[PDB]
Amino acid sequence: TNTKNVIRGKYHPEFLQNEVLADIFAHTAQTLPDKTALIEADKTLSYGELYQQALIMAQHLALKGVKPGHIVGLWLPRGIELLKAQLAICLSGAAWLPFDMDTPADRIAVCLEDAEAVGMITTDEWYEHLAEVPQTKWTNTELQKPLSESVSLAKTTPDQPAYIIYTSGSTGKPKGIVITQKNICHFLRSENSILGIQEQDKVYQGFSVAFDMSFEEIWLSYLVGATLWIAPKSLVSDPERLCQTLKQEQITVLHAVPTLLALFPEDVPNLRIINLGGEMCPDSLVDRWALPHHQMFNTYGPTETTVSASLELLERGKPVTIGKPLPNYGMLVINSERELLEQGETGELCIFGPSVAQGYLGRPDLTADKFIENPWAMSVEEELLYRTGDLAKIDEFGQVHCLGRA
Ligand SMILES: NCCC[C@H](N)C(=O)O
Repeated sequence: TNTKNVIRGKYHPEFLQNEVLADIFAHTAQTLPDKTALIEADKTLSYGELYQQALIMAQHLALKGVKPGHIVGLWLPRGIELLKAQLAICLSGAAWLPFDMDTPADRIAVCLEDAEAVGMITTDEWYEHLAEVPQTKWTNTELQKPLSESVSLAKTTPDQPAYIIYTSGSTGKPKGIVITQKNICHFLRSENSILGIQEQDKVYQGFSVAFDMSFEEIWLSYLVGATLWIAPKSLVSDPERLCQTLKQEQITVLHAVPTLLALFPEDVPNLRIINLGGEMCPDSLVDRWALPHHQMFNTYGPTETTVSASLELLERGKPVTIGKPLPNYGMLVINSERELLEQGETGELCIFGPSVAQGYLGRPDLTADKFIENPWAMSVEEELLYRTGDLAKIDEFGQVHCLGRA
């Protein structure tokens, strides 16, 4: 028996479906074809047209030899073409390796080499900056040429990678984090069952594809058919102008970090959902923003367990914590020798559930050191603990408390 020292999210086995990312998008495109998916300044793209164009690109990728399981790099400016190329890689059954706008070419080369990628997509302009990159470089423009014959795309499977994250800005040994199709489809359903992004929402898209939170901006939206407002690079660094733009554009969903939100001059009343990740929200910020017409959330979780692992509804005057695990996620605490600690003792925080990553690409050493068997799995989806390296304790209310690094 005995709970108290193992904390589980809500039980929702229906969030585990026999699906891949392409399935989620194709469903949305087929049921809402004329609905606007992407808007970039003045340009609008519907889900139907987005799906058709991404499909042309995926067929070109298949002609050039990319198959489910392959890894394709992605390096384009913020905007519609970037998301289209992401989706193109996805529809081909491959997984994409996203690169931030400011990734130096030599880092790109190092990461493509480490991932054993089959190539990457970039723009015409940026192709030149890639002389040092040995790997095959395809341009979006080239991949959107009219097709001669229909190129039948083979489907990937849940066990295959959906995307590989090389931590953006790392200068040390490349560490590729392999997120599977299963991981990310589960996450999308699990977190949205609480966030509740809906088709009629218009969601700000201000994150670089190299960051976890871009998924909450992008794929949560794809999940229900919401509209994305893609931020230009110029706006990303102007908080007062952003605060104004969100008003004028009637944005209903903001995913952001707390330091950005604190720099907003005034309230943005029309904001239905505010999802703060990356840092624990300060209390002054909650006091200012946890207003009645705002659903304000604080999400926590390492990249190694797909985007987020816990979430909390934050409330004026209630101390900010990391909240409860997302549905089907679980957290427990261990000691130096990988032993389950009693409730209240301080140890390393570990995460389990269907969204634990596959591991670190090509590094069985580190992977086995950080992804350990879960002696206490009450189910096959719980057999793998990820060791965050954070110290934590479970308090007398069944709540997890971070206490820094180990
Ligand atoms: N939903 C955001 C959680 C924190 C994020 N995975 C990060 O690594 O910053």
